[PDB]
Amino acid sequence: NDAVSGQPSIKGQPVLGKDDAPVTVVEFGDYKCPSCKVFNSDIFPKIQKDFIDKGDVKFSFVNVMFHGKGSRLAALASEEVWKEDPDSFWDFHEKLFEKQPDTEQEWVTPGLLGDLAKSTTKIKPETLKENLDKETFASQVEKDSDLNQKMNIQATPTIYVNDKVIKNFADYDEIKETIEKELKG
Ligand SMILES: [Ca+2]
Repeated sequence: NDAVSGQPSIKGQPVLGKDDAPVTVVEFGDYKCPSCKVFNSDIFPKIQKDFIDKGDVKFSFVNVMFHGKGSRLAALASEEVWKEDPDSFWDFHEKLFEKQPDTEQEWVTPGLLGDLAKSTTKIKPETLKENLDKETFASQVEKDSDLNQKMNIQATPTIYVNDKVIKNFADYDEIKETIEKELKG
């Protein structure tokens, strides 16, 4: 009972990289996932430099709800940024992972998310914060949830390289080699 092999649809999802990048890397992640915090700092910048910058890979992120209410809030704020300020999306995304503490208990508040919006985006904190309260972008969260279930996501982050499921997100060798194999044929 693992993640299913197959190309996940990135239709309607946040993307970074050239439109015609031949390889799509998809992260199924969670803003409260400590491994996703590690992927963001340790692995993602290498994917950027080695592949995204040169147009080989486009990267996408799909929300997964494994850590309770804080995961939902963070997902909702994330969905709004992509919709309302796409060009700023990745600065907000990375700064949220960087704001994740190394402690267990809840930390995701509307106030924190609004403050990240303020510093990284065109979006007004009170606009976020109003939308979070009303759960305006719930449908985008449920869209991702449907996709997580279709792909049978068991743990975060789960990385896809085209139709290939990466066994270890923190093994950059596996990730680089799989991107390069996909790039060949
Ligand atoms: Ca999404």
